[PDB]
Amino acid sequence: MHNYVIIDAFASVPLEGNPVAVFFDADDLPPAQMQRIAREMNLSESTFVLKPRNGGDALIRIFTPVNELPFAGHPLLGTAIALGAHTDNHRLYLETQMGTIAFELERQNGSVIAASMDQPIPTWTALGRDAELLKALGISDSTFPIEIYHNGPRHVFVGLPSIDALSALHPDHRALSNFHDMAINCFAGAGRRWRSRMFSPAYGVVEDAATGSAAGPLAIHLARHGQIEFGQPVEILQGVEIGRPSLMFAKAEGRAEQLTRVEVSGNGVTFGRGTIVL
Amino acid sequence: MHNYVIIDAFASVPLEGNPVAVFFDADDLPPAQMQRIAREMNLSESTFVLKPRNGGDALIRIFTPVNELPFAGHPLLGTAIALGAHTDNHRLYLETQMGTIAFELERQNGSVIAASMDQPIPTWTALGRDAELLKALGISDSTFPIEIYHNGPRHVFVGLPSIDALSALHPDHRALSNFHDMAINCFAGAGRRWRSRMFSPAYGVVEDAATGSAAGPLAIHLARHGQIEFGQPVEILQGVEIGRPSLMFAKAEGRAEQLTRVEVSGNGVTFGRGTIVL
Repeated sequence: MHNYVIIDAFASVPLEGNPVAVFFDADDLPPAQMQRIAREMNLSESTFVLKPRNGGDALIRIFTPVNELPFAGHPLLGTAIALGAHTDNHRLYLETQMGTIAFELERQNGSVIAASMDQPIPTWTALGRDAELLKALGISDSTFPIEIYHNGPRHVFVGLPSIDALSALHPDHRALSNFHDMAINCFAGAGRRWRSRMFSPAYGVVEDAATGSAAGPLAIHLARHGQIEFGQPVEILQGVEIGRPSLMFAKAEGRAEQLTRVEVSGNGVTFGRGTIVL
Repeated sequence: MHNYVIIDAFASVPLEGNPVAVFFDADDLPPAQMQRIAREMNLSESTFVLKPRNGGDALIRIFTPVNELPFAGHPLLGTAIALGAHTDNHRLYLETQMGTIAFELERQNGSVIAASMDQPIPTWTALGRDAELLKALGISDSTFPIEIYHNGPRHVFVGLPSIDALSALHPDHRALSNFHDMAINCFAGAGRRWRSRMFSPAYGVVEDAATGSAAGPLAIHLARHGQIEFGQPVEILQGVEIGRPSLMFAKAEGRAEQLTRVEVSGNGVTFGRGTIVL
């Protein structure tokens, strides 16, 4: 009854990046059933491709094993790459709970290998729990201001003075569980090239492979704090320490006070394909 | 490159019971790759069907997303039901790290709908942390002695005076995380019919749908404590509260001091089928 594909998002090699299951022709599935299927698959998200209701190409609903999400970066990227297999269009308009997200698809010989999305514009403020967070992470201080960004999920950024220092982190995950409804993103790098690790008890992941919705906020954080310019693309490599390398590209256009576009792009690859019995 | 099926073990209806992914013809996969695939699928277990090395029908390796397991009940039951689709034999001998487990397959029109296994004979002793465990569970006392059983995994049993009391449990999962390398199985019932809930921070599950390896130990616990006889089959219904009903049948033959057979059986159903790219 339903076809699905498993896409590793932010990777070009299977078993790298972050998997999402994408279910096609889902209009006959009530959302209670979509939630049960997402629970059954147990991937960080499963998405469901529905007929559009506002002039887009398709309406996408995104579910973790436990709840529906209004926005998620890696699941949406994977969905666009999956759906790109059944269309010839250059651009793909995906309706979500939060509006229609424009995707540019990149192909080779009819195969979609990558896509770029324009993300919701985040907001941000100081976290204001620095000593607590630093203690939990096991370090004394951040490099750049510890700020928390909101674009659906919330992501806090803590900067490390080198990639080695980033890899040496061994956080107190019990201590981190006191930070509700957010993910902790630790980063290090220079110039165009940055490394990240994400930890989130609130979002049910000890350490995440590819935090798509943190990539845009990171490019903003770096530009605001003078490490790159607004409009300069950055490469963010995540998940190396846990053996799930994920490459996210991001760019924040405009200025802090008036952001014009937050672009995030990356590769996607098919890990598997199947059908389910309902 | 590899075919797989998703079997809901201890269920006859898709989305009930406990899913396992079973990968066929896995001899060309090194165990490091099997572990990576199990991580990718993220189901409580994935299993891999290999050529036998000691006169069995097949050698099965069982992986959680994080490690290999020497024995697991629901994954093995699901594997036997999956593999039963590619043989006509009445009995199926599955080699595992811990020896060859004999499965009787039950068919209708060539479809395997159920199977029975003879489990490893458990051992047991008092847990000796009663007040700590009871506090964590949020109740004052158990009905029957709080004993911990070992058959690979470890399972502790805490008895409740009614099914309603079992459903009313709201455990302190942080407090439960102090119980390492075990699962906490709470039960209630009468006669042939029992209800269970399982919680296990050590094994990475907040509440489990079908704890196959606890079913045999529960039948022993009940017979030792005079609620059923040795040799009497019990029906154990798990996972009702979390909307994943799982029906496990168990029987412990012999006597406490000399157990002859610990039989656990149940239904299995295919939820999905697919192929992966490596």
